[PDB]
This record gives sequence, C-alpha cells and structure tokens, in this order.
Amino acid sequence: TTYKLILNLKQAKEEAIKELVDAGIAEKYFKLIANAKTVEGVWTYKDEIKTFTVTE
Repeated sequence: TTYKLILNLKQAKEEAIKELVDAGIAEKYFKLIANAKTVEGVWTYKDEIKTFTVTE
C-alpha cells in the first residue's frame, strides 16, 4: 500500500525488480516483490535479492 500511494516509494519496487530481472531471477521477480506490502517490505526484499543473486 505504502509504495502504491507514494510514487517516490513506487520506484523502490521498480529498482527491486530491476535487480532481479537483471540477475535473471524470474522466480522472485514475479513472486518476491509482488508479495510486498509496504516500501519497507520492499526494502527487506532488496536484501533478499542480493541473497538470491549470490549463489557461489
């Protein structure tokens, strides 16, 4: 909701899915960020993106 109400915070999920789609992580691209409730939830997922990006 938060990031849905404020366009300045909407950009958060956009950068989040940017990192995912650049990393080639479709699973989380569609699931992880789509399951965001707030921009803080997105910011939490931001760290998760790096977790899913690093596999080695």
